[PDB]
Amino acid sequence: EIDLNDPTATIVIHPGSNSIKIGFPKDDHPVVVPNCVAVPKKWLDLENSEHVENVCLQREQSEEFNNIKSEMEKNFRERMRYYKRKVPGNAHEQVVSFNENSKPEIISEKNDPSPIEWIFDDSKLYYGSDALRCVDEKFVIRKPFRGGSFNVKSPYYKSLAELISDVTKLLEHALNSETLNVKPTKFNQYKVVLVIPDIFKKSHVETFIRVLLTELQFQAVAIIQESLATCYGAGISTSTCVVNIGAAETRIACVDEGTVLEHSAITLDYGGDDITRLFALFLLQSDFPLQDWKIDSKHGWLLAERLKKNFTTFQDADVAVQLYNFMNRSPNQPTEKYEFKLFDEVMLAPLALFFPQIFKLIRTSSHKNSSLEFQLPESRDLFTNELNDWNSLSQFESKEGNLYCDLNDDLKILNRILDAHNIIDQLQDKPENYGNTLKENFAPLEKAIVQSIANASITADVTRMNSFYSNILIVGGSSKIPALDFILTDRINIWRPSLLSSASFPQFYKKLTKEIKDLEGHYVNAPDKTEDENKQILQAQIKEKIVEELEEQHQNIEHQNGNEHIFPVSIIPPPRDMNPALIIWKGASVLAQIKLVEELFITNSDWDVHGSRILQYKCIFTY
Ligand SMILES: Nc1ncnc2c1ncn2[C@@H]1O[C@H](COP(=O)(O)OP(=O)(O)O)[C@@H](O)[C@H]1O
Repeated sequence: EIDLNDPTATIVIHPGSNSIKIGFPKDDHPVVVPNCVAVPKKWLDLENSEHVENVCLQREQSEEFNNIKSEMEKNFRERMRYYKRKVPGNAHEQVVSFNENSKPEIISEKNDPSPIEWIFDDSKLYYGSDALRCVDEKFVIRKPFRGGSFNVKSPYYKSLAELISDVTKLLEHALNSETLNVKPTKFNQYKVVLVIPDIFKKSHVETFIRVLLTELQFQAVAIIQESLATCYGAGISTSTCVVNIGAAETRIACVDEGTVLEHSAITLDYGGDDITRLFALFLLQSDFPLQDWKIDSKHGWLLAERLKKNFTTFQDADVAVQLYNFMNRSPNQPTEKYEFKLFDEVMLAPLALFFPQIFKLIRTSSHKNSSLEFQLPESRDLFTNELNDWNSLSQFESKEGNLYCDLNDDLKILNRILDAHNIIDQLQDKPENYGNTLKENFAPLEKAIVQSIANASITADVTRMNSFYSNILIVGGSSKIPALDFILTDRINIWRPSLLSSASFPQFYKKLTKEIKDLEGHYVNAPDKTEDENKQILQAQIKEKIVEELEEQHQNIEHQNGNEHIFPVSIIPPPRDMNPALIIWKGASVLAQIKLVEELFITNSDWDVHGSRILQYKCIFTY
């Protein structure tokens, strides 16, 4: 019952597309609960909405895709050369696929599971790991969450009601488990710290808080953004830049002195799933023993995910023509073992993180539910009536393909950088249906980080650029690819422009901003011409000059009569044998355990009196 602030009575929850992490803050680990709900096929209208898409794929692809994969193969040839080895390659034996029926002795292939005890009873819904053994000739699988936000676009819900009912039944499931054994009636004994994305939907967060308090009936809820948690999870003191690669999205933000820098936040619309898709496509393309591979099927997906989870690498020293194998488990058959060979497919796949247009090509365009999305309108200011979610400059820029990393000359980069505060201004109160609603962000990871970094400095405290370039956390379940930190460093260094490489840029940019201020400022009398309307351009052309004057000055200043100071690229993975997927929960559970949380719990009464308004007063970030 009673509402003290004590870590015993707290539950930490970090939702996401793949799985919901959940447990008490003192737990060495959280329970990781798959983000699924399996629904009997007969309980749903399945005609008009249609797309019985759980049964179809494509080995042959477009020209544009073959081009890109060709380009990807050359990139691979080159790296390989630049260190190691090449061969006769693709020439094969899987063209003659030989299958070996196993007895019911399936020893473990990886992680925590072994042979599959399936579920045929289609008279109830099933949750989590249980939904995963739900044979999909009787069940459909829907997923309440899309990475910390609510999965609005799914076709298998018809209203927020449905969506929330199984959000609450998924959590209850989670909360009822061997290791944390919590029934709904005892829920009101517990506070929750909830992790939320860096660019959250205010309507979603608010809804979620409203449910945790008012339906599930928890004591009090505190919220934190992913990036900040991932810092408490590790070391929070510095200014750091978090890259977070999960299944659906990859998320990048910089954090400095306790706040997530808004204009650094990027959400790339690709992640581990896309790799899993690309990789299976790639094997199919190298004549893989299973040729009709129903991938958007629950059963085939689970295979594509297992292989890639086993086999993808960025480790050039381990790339060889080699002998792998897998067991294709049986909805209604005998377990069948196959044996296949592999060469480059293990790297081409993850390399698509740098050629993400390929990912767009191999998946269908979003098909969101307007009858659902209607019910969850985007939060607006109760006064002005304007979209009032956090709105990132970097996200806007990257989505639109306006990356400094794609700019050649030092002037245009500097002119845009000198322009930012205007573009962020035009952003916050534009005729702003502008800056695409529907568009997905497919910027390549390396160029994205650079943006995130560049904008986080110039829009806050420029001097921290060094700190940022030498604390890039790579976190998140999909980041467990080996040698990711290696290839990534290689690439930023290829791609980060020289102007944004000079360790003395900030000090320079800090000078240029001053001498530009000394033109609007220490000339507060109408410019030298007696009569003017355009004469702000004679000081706009003097701006343009002082730009080039210092821009040049700094380049002559750059020979330095010798050695050069230049930002590092320190990408830091967690140690081998720690789970990057779980840093975030860990961080949230660190918060849950200190003096701070106390000031940050929105209690029930809090909520009833004020509504979403308290987030203005009780919140670790400026709501
Ligand atoms: N060993 C591995 N190699 C590559 N990717 C992996 C490995 N293990 C897990 N993954 C992927 O990590 C991701 C973890 O997702 P999660 O961390 O929840 O992201 P989100 O925040 O969108 O849920 C999944 O896409 C999973 O496929």
